[PDB]
Amino acid sequence: GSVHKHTGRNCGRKFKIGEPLYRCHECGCDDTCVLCIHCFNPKDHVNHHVCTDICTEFTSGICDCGDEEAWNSPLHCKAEEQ
Ligand SMILES: [Zn+2]
Ligand SMILES: [Zn+2]
Ligand SMILES: [Zn+2]
Repeated sequence: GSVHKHTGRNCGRKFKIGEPLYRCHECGCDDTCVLCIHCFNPKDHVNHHVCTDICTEFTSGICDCGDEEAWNSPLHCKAEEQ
Protein backbone atom coordinates (compact mmCIF):
# COMPACT_ATOMS: atom_id res chain seq x y z
CA GLY A 1 0.00 0.00 0.00
CA SER A 2 0.91 3.68 -0.12
CA VAL A 3 -0.38 5.94 2.62
CA HIS A 4 0.40 9.44 3.90
CA LYS A 5 1.77 9.68 7.47
CA HIS A 6 0.56 12.62 9.53
CA THR A 7 3.32 12.44 12.19
CA GLY A 8 3.13 15.19 14.84
CA ARG A 9 -0.44 16.23 14.02
CA ASN A 10 -3.99 14.90 13.59
CA CYS A 11 -5.11 13.08 10.44
CA GLY A 12 -8.25 15.15 9.72
CA ARG A 13 -8.91 13.31 6.46
CA LYS A 14 -12.38 13.95 5.07
CA PHE A 15 -14.04 10.59 4.35
CA LYS A 16 -14.80 9.66 0.77
CA ILE A 17 -18.19 8.34 -0.37
CA GLY A 18 -18.36 4.58 0.32
CA GLU A 19 -15.56 4.58 2.92
CA PRO A 20 -15.80 3.15 6.42
CA LEU A 21 -15.78 5.28 9.53
CA TYR A 22 -14.30 3.19 12.35
CA ARG A 23 -15.71 3.60 15.82
CA CYS A 24 -14.29 1.98 18.96
CA HIS A 25 -16.44 1.82 22.06
CA GLU A 26 -13.43 1.34 24.34
CA CYS A 27 -11.01 3.85 22.78
CA GLY A 28 -13.24 6.72 21.65
CA CYS A 29 -13.94 9.71 23.90
CA ASP A 30 -17.45 9.40 22.48
CA ASP A 31 -19.35 7.90 19.58
CA THR A 32 -18.53 10.87 17.26
CA CYS A 33 -14.84 9.82 17.40
CA VAL A 34 -13.85 8.04 14.19
CA LEU A 35 -10.83 6.64 12.33
CA CYS A 36 -10.19 6.35 8.61
CA ILE A 37 -8.85 3.36 6.71
CA HIS A 38 -5.35 4.84 6.51
CA CYS A 39 -5.22 5.04 10.30
CA PHE A 40 -7.36 2.38 11.96
CA ASN A 41 -5.00 -0.24 13.38
CA PRO A 42 -6.83 -3.52 14.07
CA LYS A 43 -4.11 -4.44 16.64
CA ASP A 44 -5.13 -1.50 18.86
CA HIS A 45 -8.68 -2.91 19.03
CA VAL A 46 -8.33 -6.72 19.26
CA ASN A 47 -10.31 -6.92 22.51
CA HIS A 48 -12.60 -4.04 21.60
CA HIS A 49 -16.13 -3.42 20.34
CA VAL A 50 -15.57 -1.80 16.96
CA CYS A 51 -18.12 -0.82 14.35
CA THR A 52 -18.05 0.79 10.93
CA ASP A 53 -20.30 3.33 9.37
CA ILE A 54 -20.21 4.09 5.66
CA CYS A 55 -19.72 7.58 4.27
CA THR A 56 -22.69 9.02 2.35
CA GLU A 57 -24.10 12.52 1.71
CA PHE A 58 -25.56 12.63 5.22
CA THR A 59 -22.88 10.67 7.05
CA SER A 60 -19.60 12.51 6.67
CA GLY A 61 -16.73 13.76 8.78
CA ILE A 62 -12.99 13.79 9.34
CA CYS A 63 -10.60 11.26 10.84
CA ASP A 64 -9.69 11.88 14.52
CA CYS A 65 -6.45 9.87 14.54
CA GLY A 66 -3.79 12.04 16.25
CA ASP A 67 -6.33 14.21 18.08
CA GLU A 68 -5.49 13.23 21.66
CA GLU A 69 -8.74 14.69 22.96
CA ALA A 70 -10.74 12.13 20.94
CA TRP A 71 -9.10 9.04 22.47
CA ASN A 72 -8.97 7.29 25.84
CA SER A 73 -5.98 5.12 24.94
CA PRO A 74 -2.84 5.61 22.85
CA LEU A 75 -3.44 4.84 19.15
CA HIS A 76 -0.81 3.36 16.86
CA CYS A 77 -1.67 4.89 13.49
CA LYS A 78 -1.52 2.18 10.81
CA ALA A 79 0.12 4.63 8.37
CA GLU A 80 3.17 4.75 10.65
CA GLU A 81 3.77 1.00 10.22
CA GLN A 82 6.58 -0.38 8.01
ZN1 LIG B 1 -7.04 9.05 9.37
ZN1 LIG C 1 -3.44 8.19 11.72
ZN1 LIG D 1 -10.20 0.33 20.74
